[PDB]
Amino acid sequence: RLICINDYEQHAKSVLPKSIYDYYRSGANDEETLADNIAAFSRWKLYPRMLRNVAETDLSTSVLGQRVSMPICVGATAMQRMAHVDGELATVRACQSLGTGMMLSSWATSSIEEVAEAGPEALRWLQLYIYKDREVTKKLVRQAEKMGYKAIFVTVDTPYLGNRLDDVRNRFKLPPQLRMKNFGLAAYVAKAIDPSISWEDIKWLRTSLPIVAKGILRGDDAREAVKHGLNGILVSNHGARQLDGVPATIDVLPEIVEAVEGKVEVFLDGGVRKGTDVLKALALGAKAVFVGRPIVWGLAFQGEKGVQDVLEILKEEFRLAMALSGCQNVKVIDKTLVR
Ligand SMILES: Cc1cc2nc3c(=O)[nH]c(=O)nc-3n(C[C@H](O)[C@H](O)[C@H](O)COP(=O)(O)O)c2cc1C
Repeated sequence: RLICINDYEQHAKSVLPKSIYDYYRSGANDEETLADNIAAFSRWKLYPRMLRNVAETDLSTSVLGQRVSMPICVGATAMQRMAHVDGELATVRACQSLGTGMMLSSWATSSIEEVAEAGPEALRWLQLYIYKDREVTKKLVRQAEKMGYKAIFVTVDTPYLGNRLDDVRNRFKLPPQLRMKNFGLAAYVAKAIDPSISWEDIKWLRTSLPIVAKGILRGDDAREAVKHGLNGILVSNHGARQLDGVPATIDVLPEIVEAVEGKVEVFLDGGVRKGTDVLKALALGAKAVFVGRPIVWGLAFQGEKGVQDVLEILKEEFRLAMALSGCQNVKVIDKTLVR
């Protein structure tokens, strides 16, 4: 049945309620960046090397000094219990099985402690939104710290929610038996999230956990994050759900890698569906990629097992792409592989 990520999305459309599928699928406004996140990867062509000996392809790498089994990690996607009853518990168990990391949404349908309990041995990080209530915000960080999360991904591209048209048409809401368990979405954001935050707030947040700035699209902003003692950059346009008409993340990734001059790790999300997508981002300088929507589609198919399958498909696609490209490990993936 389901042999590639696209298949999982098709299945999901077939089993999910419309307002839920649309919430997860949608981009902002006319969805130009949504389409481009995908299309851009196709414009970067691969130049494989032959005869390199690829008999035992090692996908292992590290993320902020924590080993992972592959440079493909789960990105924050809110409210996963809308997709499968088990939601984030399923996701973290799948990550534990695979040996990769999970970035937990601040707006998760399961709490920080809950997810830690379901995936003790999993590498886990907290995506943080800066709430107008800074005591709320601080408590989220302190609970992450206590419950063994290894980094904070602070989202910096959402002072307001992007305008996702289908959510407006559908009057998007949580299903009744569900809540954001650590405590319509546009209005939520307007009420709860602080549109005033600045670089001064980044200074405030600089916990001893590593901090990654999530949502950077400009080299000058990347340099500023370095200057503020952050420990990484997640090149992200928020799944094309915030400002429409920004470039594809794979197209802005070279500027940002350049700008940071190797001082922090650079990650990418947005449009990763295939193992060659992973290869291209590593070639251009990313240490690892995050996948958002594919994980929700995995949940929609079969909860933990579905997410494990989506990650295993990506792992195998990436292995094959590495092998056919002449790469026996992630350290040998270089910029001559792409043009
Ligand atoms: C349904 C959905 C929910 C998301 N929820 C969050 C969130 O709660 N916090 C956050 O920082 N980013 C969130 N994102 C953005 C993702 O972390 C990520 O940047 C995006 O999904 C990556 O693109 P992809 O879906 O093409 O893989 C969400 C994205 C989607 C599609």
